[PDB]
Amino acid sequence: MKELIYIEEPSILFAHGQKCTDPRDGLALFGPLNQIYGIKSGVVGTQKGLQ
Amino acid sequence: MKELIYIEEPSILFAHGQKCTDPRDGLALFGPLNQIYGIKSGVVGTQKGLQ
Repeated sequence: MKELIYIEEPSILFAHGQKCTDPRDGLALFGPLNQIYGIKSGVVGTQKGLQ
Repeated sequence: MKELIYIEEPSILFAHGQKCTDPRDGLALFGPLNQIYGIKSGVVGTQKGLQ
């Protein structure tokens, strides 16, 4: 009669040195660890794809 | 005896469509045409270069 072994969910870090588990929830609450200044995007394709 | 003509200093465009003759003054009054989001600076050098 073997017994299964459970391991607790790992803790990942987030902004301001705080730890959460869900990435979406931690991002929506705290956000990324490193904050970029902002990036400009580029698109190649048809006018319909652009709009 | 012959005359010599003068050309006025041209005006370079700036923010909001305004223009000025001096680039530094036009920047200080209006600013650049395209406002970037900022850039991450990269430095290669000594720690004395760092400070």
